[PDB]
Amino acid sequence: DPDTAVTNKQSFSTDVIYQVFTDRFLDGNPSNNPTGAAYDATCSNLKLYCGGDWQGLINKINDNYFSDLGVTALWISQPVENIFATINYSGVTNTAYHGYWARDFKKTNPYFGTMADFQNLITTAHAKGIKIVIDFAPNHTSPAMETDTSFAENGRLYDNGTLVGGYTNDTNGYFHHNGGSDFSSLENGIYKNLYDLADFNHNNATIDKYFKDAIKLWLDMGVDGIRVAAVKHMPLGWQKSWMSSIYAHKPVFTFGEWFLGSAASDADNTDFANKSGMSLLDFRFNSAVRNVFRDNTSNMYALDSMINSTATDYNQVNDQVTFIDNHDMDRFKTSAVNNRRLEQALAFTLTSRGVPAIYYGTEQYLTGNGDPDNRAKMPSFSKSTTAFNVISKLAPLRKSNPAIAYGSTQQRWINNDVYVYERKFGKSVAVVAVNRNLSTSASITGLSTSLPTGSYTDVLGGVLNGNNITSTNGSINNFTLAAGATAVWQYTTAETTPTIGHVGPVMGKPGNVVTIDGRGFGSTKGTVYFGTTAVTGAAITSWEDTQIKVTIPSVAAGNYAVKVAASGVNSNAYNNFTILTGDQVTVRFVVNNASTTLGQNLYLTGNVAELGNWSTGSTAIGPAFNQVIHQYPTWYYDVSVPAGKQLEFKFFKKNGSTITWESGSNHTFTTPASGTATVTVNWQ
Ligand SMILES: [Ca+2]
Ligand SMILES: [Ca+2]
Repeated sequence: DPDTAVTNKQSFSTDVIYQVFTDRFLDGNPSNNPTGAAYDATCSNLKLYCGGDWQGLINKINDNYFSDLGVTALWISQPVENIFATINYSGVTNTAYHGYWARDFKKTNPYFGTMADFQNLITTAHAKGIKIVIDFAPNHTSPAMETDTSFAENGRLYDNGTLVGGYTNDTNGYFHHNGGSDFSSLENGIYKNLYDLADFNHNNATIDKYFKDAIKLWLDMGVDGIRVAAVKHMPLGWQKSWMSSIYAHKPVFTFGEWFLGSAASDADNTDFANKSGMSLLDFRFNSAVRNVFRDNTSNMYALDSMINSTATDYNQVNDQVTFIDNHDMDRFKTSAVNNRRLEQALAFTLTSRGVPAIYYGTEQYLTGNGDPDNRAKMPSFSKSTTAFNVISKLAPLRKSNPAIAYGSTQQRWINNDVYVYERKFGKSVAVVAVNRNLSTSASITGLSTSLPTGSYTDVLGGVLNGNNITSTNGSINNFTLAAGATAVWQYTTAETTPTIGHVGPVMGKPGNVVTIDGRGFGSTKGTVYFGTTAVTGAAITSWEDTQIKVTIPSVAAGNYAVKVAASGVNSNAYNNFTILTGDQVTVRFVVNNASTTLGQNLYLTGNVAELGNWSTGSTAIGPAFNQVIHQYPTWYYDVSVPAGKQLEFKFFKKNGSTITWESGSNHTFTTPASGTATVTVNWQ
């Protein structure tokens, strides 16, 4: 199938995700609405259920609302059965409308519909090329007071009808009982209750196994992408393991939510995105967008920097999901913020790198500062807004022009209020000029692009005051960029040499199937490369110009670079493909008597890639924790590592470049062939 097809569950770079709070869109079925004080017909009260369900989405899918808007994927709230109880938080009754307070991940939220309904939604969506992405928060259950069982549903977790256990009298240790996260450390956040949310203990095998089984179900059903919530509050090791489990079943595009409140880098966030096997929601791109266009707190340079700084940190910057607003913040539009700016931030998002998402209601210029005001009911389904217009023109570009989909970004012109940047992938190009100034226009002179000689038209038709240019070998001729103007000029052509635009997913073990997207691969099956290893014949499950489905060859676990060769002509390399050793399990390492100096730390490293193949580098595990689950001088760390394999490992303290290893013999362990396990040792 072409890389653009809805069939491509491994890549959403060519897509436009429409993020929707199911309950707040369209109540297609009233029969499934909550009874009593959990329900609000007018939806005037947002802490309540308004009625929204899957039929309603089915509906807007059939009358082409989404197809006229050009969004190629729907991101809906978590489908799993939530707590039925109502919770008043000091005078105010709250409901699980958001879908965050789960109790059973193997049943569907009846207020959203049935299993048939869901399967009925998955069908209608693919029928029209709309992918379905869902939320899945494996971090916790519902709010739970341990002293008090009469509060909510005491976080009780079921398993397709059968109850596993609640927060109180949790003899087996499913949840964590460390109190709440005061948010001072990464550890404090991971291992402790988020607010009052019942924290799971993924080290517990039944919980480990449960989630593997649960996601497997939803994937088996048709989901194309999964959005993991609260990833900053669950161990990386456990998630990376959860991931390898998913990629072994039906590899789908997964991303997570690690909150950042600025365009500024955060190692932890970078690291995560890079070592977890999943991507993130580009909160730095979002901030950049907003200071510039919404808040007027930064200028175009700040935007250009964020563009570059992010490309350096993230390994696959194209997988980071972008946005202008979302359920975690004030609606972009406000009385002080004007439309052209909203439309400008859209145009920017829609044409920039990564996977873009649009919070439902944006096209309608919905406003609503804070929670749940940023979760207001869907106000209209008109296709007349200027916002609506801009999306329909700019979104299909992601499917038609691969410079948008997989291309690099480089600035041709810039100044405080003006920005002209260029996307390019192979021979294809796209140029976007932006002028945020609402009162003055700009005389752009000397602009150079890589647009072949021609007379170039504004893809937007001047809706956003775009003009027409003329290129003379890159050389664009002196032109005015009107006030609040924005124009998009592109250039597509056929690719002749193979050129990789994507590899999906980018981590797995030998035996898995990965998707290579690009252009020019040709039709006659060629050969793939994982480093120096040539994959050929029946290993290449599929082959065609824009996509190749290949099998991860049985090579040595490590970081590799994928190269493809269509007619002897090798393409470029998609660096950083992580090849595992095989199936993963999660092992909690505990070392005692590890006394560090001020500013010193402990890392893990062993004889397998998962542990860094004896390195003290970035590839080593750590720094280890020492506060919640175990305290200093006892350190601990959960790590994803090959199952049923004899491991050798040794701890080491680093404090400068100066490393200090454990003495004596390497510690050994034979990992479980499945699930999770603990392994305690003493600092030698
Ligand atoms: Ca309903
Ligand atoms: Ca947690």
